[PDB]
Parts: sequence; structure tokens; C-alpha cells
Amino acid sequence: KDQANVKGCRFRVSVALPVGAVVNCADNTGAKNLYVISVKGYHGRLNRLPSAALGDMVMCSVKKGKPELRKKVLNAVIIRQRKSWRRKDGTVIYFEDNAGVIVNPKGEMKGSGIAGPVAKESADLWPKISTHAPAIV
RNA sequence: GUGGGAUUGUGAAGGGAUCUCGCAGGUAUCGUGAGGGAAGUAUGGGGUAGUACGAGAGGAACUCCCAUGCCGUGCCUCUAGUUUCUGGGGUU
Ligand SMILES: [Mg+2]
Ligand SMILES: [Mg+2]
Ligand code: NA
Ligand code: NA
Repeated sequence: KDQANVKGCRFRVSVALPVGAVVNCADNTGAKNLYVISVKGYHGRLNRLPSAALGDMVMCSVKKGKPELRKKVLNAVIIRQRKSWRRKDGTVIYFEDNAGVIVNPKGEMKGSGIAGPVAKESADLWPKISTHAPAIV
């Protein structure tokens, strides 16, 4: 797909990462973490923090990492979350950590490698991440 | 008419008289539905299609069908939270 709007292409996933969450960066661009600024395709409700889950594209800034990647608004895709979600086949699953990868607004991954497993939901929404994943889980 | 009560405050006991009230409904279901309230609402993807239009750059929509926000009404199989079952352990 690699299209910014993903909600109508993937099933319900429990929201894990509200605005202000800091998640690890799984790529090798040089960034260490990502600061969730907002979530693509989020429709607001009064007082509700925009919250990301797997496969979502987020706006982010880099808080720790090499200087050229910092002090900017970047795009990123969530690939792991600690909050558990229920898959349609009934299985409840979660990751040990939260992680994301830096992308351009059209879904192309900056960086050429991914550390750790990628959720199947995220990989189905984004083929480039899927090809770079060392395991789809 | 029948019954039961009662008259105004200065004893007692019997007589009337006059009022007032009751005299037919209880109890248990299934329904009607006047009137009132009132609620669903959006986005995306597939396909149409890279085609109609267009020199070209670019570039649509509906039958359909697949999701997802929000809102609403519930529920507790699962997963999560909660424990004064102070349940069972452990430990100062
Ligand atoms: Mg507020
Ligand atoms: Mg319980
Ligand atoms: Na009515
Ligand atoms: Na439990």
C-alpha cells in the first residue's frame, strides 16, 4: 500500500502511543529515538490525545541521535508496541519495546536496515519496511 | 329499606327523634397505544482506472464490497485493571 491513510486497510489495533510518547528508532539512519508529535489520519475529539498504534504514520522529532536528524519534523511508521492488541484469530500479542522507522511522506524508508522484528500489520501496510524486516511477527 | 355509628358543654336509667356513613366490588394475567421522547453520523481503501477529459503536464466519480473514526446501546467468552475470598504461600 505505502499510502499515508491506513485505517481503512487494516483492522482495529489498540492505541498505544499518545502524543509525547518516546519510542525507539529501529532503523540505522543514526537516530536513537522518536518523539510522537501527531498521528496521520487522526480525527479529533475534545481532550483526546492523538494516539498511534502499529502501522500508523506519525509526525515525529528526534530527541537523541546525530545532530542533522534533530530539531525537525520527520515522518515515521510504528512497527512495535508494548500495548497488547487482539488479532482477529483471537490471539493477544505484544512486544517488549516500542519502535518505529523513519520514512518520507510517501512511505519510503530512510535508512536501509531494521533492528528487531516488525509486526505483520505494519509490514502489510508498508512493503519497504516488510522487505527490510529481519522477521515478520 | 338494611346495617353500623353518633348528637351540645350540668349526674343516672330506660324511650323516641334526627343526622351521618356502608350496601358492590375484589384480586391475577395478557394486551391496546393516544401523547411524549427519539439517533445514527463521517473518513479511507479495493474496483471503476491511470480511464473519461486532455497537446501534454496531469487527472474524476457511482454500482458494488473491505475496513476504520466518532457517537449510541449493551456484554464479560477472551486479554487487561481491581482483592477484606485478608484464598494460598512467603517474609520483618
Ligand atoms: Mg482540553
Ligand atoms: Mg478478574
Ligand atoms: Na408519538
Ligand atoms: Na485477570
